[PDB]
Order: sequence, then structure tokens, then C-alpha cells
Amino acid sequence: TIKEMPQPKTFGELKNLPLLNTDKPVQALMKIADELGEIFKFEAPGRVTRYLSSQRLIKEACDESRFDKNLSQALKFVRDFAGDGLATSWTHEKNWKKAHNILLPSFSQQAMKGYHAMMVDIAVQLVQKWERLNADEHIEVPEDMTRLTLDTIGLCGFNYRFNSFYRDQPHPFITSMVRALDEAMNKLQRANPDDPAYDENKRQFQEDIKVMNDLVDKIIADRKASGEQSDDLLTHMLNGKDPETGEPLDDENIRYQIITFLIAGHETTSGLLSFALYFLVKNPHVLQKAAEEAARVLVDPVPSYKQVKQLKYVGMVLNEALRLWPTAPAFSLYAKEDTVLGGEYPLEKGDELMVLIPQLHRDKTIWGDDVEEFRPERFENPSAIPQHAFKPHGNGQRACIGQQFALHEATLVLGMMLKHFDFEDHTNYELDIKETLTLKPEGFVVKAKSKKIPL
Ligand code: HEM
Ligand SMILES: CCCCCCCN1CCC[C@H]1C(=O)N[C@@H](Cc1ccccc1)C(=O)O
Ligand SMILES: C=Cc1ccccc1
Repeated sequence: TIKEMPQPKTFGELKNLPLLNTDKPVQALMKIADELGEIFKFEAPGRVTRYLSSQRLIKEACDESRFDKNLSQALKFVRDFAGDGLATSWTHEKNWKKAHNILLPSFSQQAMKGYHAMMVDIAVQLVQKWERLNADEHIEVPEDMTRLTLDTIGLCGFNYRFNSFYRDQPHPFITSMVRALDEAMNKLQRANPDDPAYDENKRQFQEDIKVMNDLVDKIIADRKASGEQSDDLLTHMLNGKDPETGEPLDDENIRYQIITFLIAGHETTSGLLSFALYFLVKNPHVLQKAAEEAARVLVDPVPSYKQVKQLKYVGMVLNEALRLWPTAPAFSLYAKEDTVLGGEYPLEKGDELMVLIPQLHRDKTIWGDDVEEFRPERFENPSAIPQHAFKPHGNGQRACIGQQFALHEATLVLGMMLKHFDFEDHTNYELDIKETLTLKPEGFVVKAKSKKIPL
């Protein structure tokens, strides 16, 4: 029952590459998936991949005995500054399992209890900023969520204060990082990357990489000269030993991990919080239910770890926002051996796949006809959700190591936001999703009305 899969329109020797010549390539691929279905072929000079959109096929792709994590072109470009850190290493590179073993304890339950107080420090700065706005001033939502999540990973992970709420402009790190991600995304469609027309892009790219590395230098220097006894993510990077190889990380890999966690440890969580607030102001009945939980649970001026664990509806709100707009919107796989996908599509060893997460999460055979509605109650019973229907944090041993960190931070912050303020979609904002490999609303603004509850 071998089928021929469809393929979108081609451009001669450039094949499908010009389809990525847009500022919103993930959304363009979603529209292709709408037209072509659960699987389509995508070619560029020297490369072939297959985009999967249905739970029927993705549940097979998630079989770790058949498929391993592949570096997409995007991740290969990110590797120019993230090296063999956790997110851009191959599973078979020594430093992947070594760093995985060393850093997994930094995301245990006991570790999260240790980060909690510093998460509250940054969250309180967010609430105070909003309490201090004048009448009819508004909130720039993705901007302030990025201030929050960057400061949180800096303080919790490295005992470094980016002090983002003391800046009306982004931190230099953010400006360079966004420019590196922009360059990586735009480079995806470049047929002749070594054409001298891109000499300035290459120079600017190196300049943005040096800005990020300079900050890494300061974080490392401050810790090794510090007189304070820290037990955080950087402590494990500098001192943990891998049980398997017995070795600690070396200096080069440590630098790559710091870059990796500063980027991956804040950018997608700021997108999640932005999308969650968007869906809440567009669905006031859901906001009210979440606000009722926040008022009932957060009975102290400062939230505790145990109280955040009881914000169960807030957690469902966050999962439903990750269903509709997963902020790391794709991951890539390669076949470990010859195999047949769905009884219909034969693959050879080494053949690549792309998992298109926002389209997976719109599979009507899984979620029903109301798939575009925001309904957190979908997540009331994980046993009622078929396997591999919901993949916002990737798959298997290569799934997101920071998932618990992100969800604890986002649940804490969204809970405090709903405890302390009413929110108004005063512009009737039309959703506009900016792409930087990752996904985030652009131009989303709201007004907050203080409930005048002291901190
Ligand atoms: C809602 C927020 C987040 C989302 C949606 C998210 C999503 C993902 C996804 C989909 C992957 C797999 C990528 C692939 O297969 O190519 C991943 C990997 C990873 N993420 Fe996240 N992430 C989030 C927050 C974080 C945070 C806060 C950190 C750090 C504290 C983090 C650290 C990592 C690391 C290091 C990896 C690579 C793991 C490995 O392969 O060993 N993420 N994330
Ligand atoms: C870092 C957070 C998530 C990163 C995932 C990046 C996910 N891409 C972000 C933009 C589009 C999307 C994607 O489909 N990319 C492919 C593009 C590609 C396919 C075939 C040939 C050439 C290039 C890739 O990078 O290989
Ligand atoms: C998981 C890897 C990653 C890469 C770039 C931005 C955010 C996350």
C-alpha cells in the first residue's frame, strides 16, 4: 500500500526553498499542510525532508527505537554559537549524554524548591512595575514577559541580575540574540550563503555572537571569584561529575551550555506567557475561572512552592496555550534504519522528518471539531489523550530538559498576575505572530486594573 506523498510548488533548481522566503515560514508551512494533508515532501538543493502533521504518523515518528533527533538546518545554524550544548548536539556525541547526566539533577523537584524564592523575586518586580503604571498607560506584553523570563533564568541559574526591569530598551544580550535568530531564520532560504552580498550579514552575525560570549565571560568570572556559596545550575556545570564517563564538563562545553540555557531557558517561556494572556483576555470565562483559583490558593503575600503546585487550572491554561501555539514550533528526526511509516511511506536509513507541532495540535481526529477553541478542560484527564497527540516539549530522551522549570515559572507568574490585576483588551488586538525560529505575539498590548492587594 505504498503511497506517493504530495509536494508543494517548486522553483526550478531551487526546488521548494523559496517557499521559506517569508518572515513567517512556520505559518506558511501550516498553510501548506492545510492544503496537502498529513505528510508532504520538501526539497532544497542537496536536501530532502518530510513534514508530518497528523497524530497517526507522528506517534510512529516518536518511537525512539526507529527515529533519533536530527539537527534541522535551523539548529545547525544555531550551533554556530551554541556548539555542542544540550540542544544542538547529536545524541551520539559524547557531550550530549555526559551533560545530560550532569545537569538533570538541576531540574529535580528538590532543585525547583531551591529556585522558587528567586523566581518570586523577579515576579514581584513584574507586579510592582504594573502597579506603578499611570491611568490609561498600557502594558507591552511580550516585551515585559521577556524581561521576566530572561531575568529569571539569569538569577535562578547563574546568580546574575540582568535587571531588565531597569531598562526601557532590551538588554544587549536580547538585542544580539534576536538578531542572531533572525539571521539564522533568514539564512534558511539563502541559496548562495557565501555570495559577497552577505558579507555584512556575516560580520553582524559574528558581532552578535561576541556580545553573547562577552556576557558569558562575566557570568563565569563573577562566580569563580564570588565568596557566596551557590547551589544552582552553574554550580552543577562547574562541579558535577558524569556517573557514566566519570568526567566533569570542560570549559569549552560549559560556555556552550550557558549560551544554550540563557536562550532556551527564557525565549520560549516568554512566548508561552504572552500567548496565555492573549487567550485569557479573549476568553473572559476562562480568565474568571483561573482568577478564582488564584484567589483561593494564593492566600499569602508571597506565593510558596506548595501553593504553585496547587494552581492546577492555571496549569491547564498553560497547556492549552501550548496546544494552539507551541513556542518551539518544530523538531526534526532521522530514521535509524529502513522502516515504513504508517504502512504507506517507506523510508531509508538516514531519511529525515520534520514534526510540525502547531498542525499536529490541530488534528481534528484527536481534539474534535472545536479544535480552534481555547478550552483548558481538554487536559483534565491525560489518560483520555491518545499517545503523542501533544508534543510542545519534544520527544523521548531528547525532550526539553527545562519543562518543569518553565511550567513552574509560568504557573507562578500567571497566578500572581491573576491575583493582583483585572485585564482589558482595550485595542481589540488582532493576533500577529512574529517568527524568530521561535513564535511570539507581536504588538500585543493590554491595560491592567489593580485589585489593590498588597505584596
Ligand atoms: C514553554 C517553554 C519551553 C518550550 C515550549 C520548550 C520546548 C522545547 C522543545 C520542543 C525541545 C526539543 C527540541 C528538539 O527536539 O530539537 C526543547 C529542548 C530543550 N530545552 Fe526547552 N522548552 C521550553 C523551555 C525551556 C527552558 C526554560 C529551558 C531551560 C531551563 C529549556 C532547555 C532546553 C534544553 C537544554 C533542550 C535540549 C534538551 C536535550 O536534548 O538534552 N527549555 N525544548
Ligand atoms: C529553536 C526552536 C525551534 C527550531 C525549529 C526550527 C523550525 N524552522 C523554523 C523556520 C521553519 C522551520 C523549519 O521547518 N525548518 C527547516 C527548514 C528547511 C527545510 C528543508 C530544507 C531547508 C530548510 C529546517 O530548519 O531544516
Ligand atoms: C531548544 C532549542 C532552542 C533554540 C533556540 C531558541 C530556543 C530554543
